[PDB]
Amino acid sequence: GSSGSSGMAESSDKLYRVEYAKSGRASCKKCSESIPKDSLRMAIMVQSPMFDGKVPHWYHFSCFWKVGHSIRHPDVEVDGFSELRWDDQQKVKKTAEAGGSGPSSG
Ligand SMILES: [Zn+2]
Repeated sequence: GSSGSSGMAESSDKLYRVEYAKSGRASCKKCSESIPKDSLRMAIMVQSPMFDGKVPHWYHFSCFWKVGHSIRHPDVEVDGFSELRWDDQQKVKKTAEAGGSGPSSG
């Protein structure tokens, strides 16, 4: 029964938000695992039927792509991107273009 503290201002209500995990609590809705701390993870804003509202869905660097969430310009569409370092920025780009980790099985 947390109390909570209001007072959050956001200029860009970006749907996605990528940032280095803060703790190992955030769960994943793709592999049903516990996202590791200090790991590159993404977020998705979806409307929950039970929460009758929008909730931040965290998805592993790959999981996010597994579901099938392609991104053309993750530099503006996806938040944090700009915050991320040069390396990461480029990495995310290479992936986004591919549109998937690689189901290459067998
Ligand atoms: Zn996952």
